[PDB]
Amino acid sequence: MKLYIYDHCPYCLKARMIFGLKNIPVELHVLLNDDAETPTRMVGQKQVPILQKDDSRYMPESMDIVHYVDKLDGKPLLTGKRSPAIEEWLRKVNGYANKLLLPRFAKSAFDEFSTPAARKYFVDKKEASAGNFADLLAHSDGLIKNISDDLRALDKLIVKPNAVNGELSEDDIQLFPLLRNLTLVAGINWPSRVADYRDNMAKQTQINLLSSMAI
Repeated sequence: MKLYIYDHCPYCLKARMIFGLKNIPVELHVLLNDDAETPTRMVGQKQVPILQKDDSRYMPESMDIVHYVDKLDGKPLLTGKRSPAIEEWLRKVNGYANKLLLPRFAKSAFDEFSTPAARKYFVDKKEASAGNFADLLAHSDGLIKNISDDLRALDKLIVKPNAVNGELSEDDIQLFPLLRNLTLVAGINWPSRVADYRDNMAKQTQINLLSSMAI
């Protein structure tokens, strides 16, 4: 099995997560962010993650891949309960997280950005207006207080450091990619349980954190 991804994309992280949790090997292939042609040839549009099955066919869409992989060994892991407090917490922070992450993605050493034209494609898609990313970067200190404050509320909701509700659930798939990527944001005050969950779930999922390149 081969998984075509961008390293930064949270939807690709969800698919990566389920392989790591089930200790199922997968060959990661990172696509240049301006590569429309390869994904279009595989599944029609320019979208990732793409999973090449062992029958060599291609499947898109991240939650479809998570469910398909969870069944491969007949022992689905995502059986835990969901939590309304976690979905409201995600609903709020997703409204502004990208103001911290996108301008930092654009600047960071991700394989999908490793040619000038690939990095610039991302910026051309995602930057509202010329130099807006620098204005967002200039306002990082208000944003870093907000995420720090919201992480303190999340600190109260983490039941176990290895599963946010106490048993591995789809909330883990929705929450960890966000916390993975937020470790690219230098300055965050990480509360203790969030930090334990962040580090534990990264060890379980076999996904790296970004602390060494945080900005």
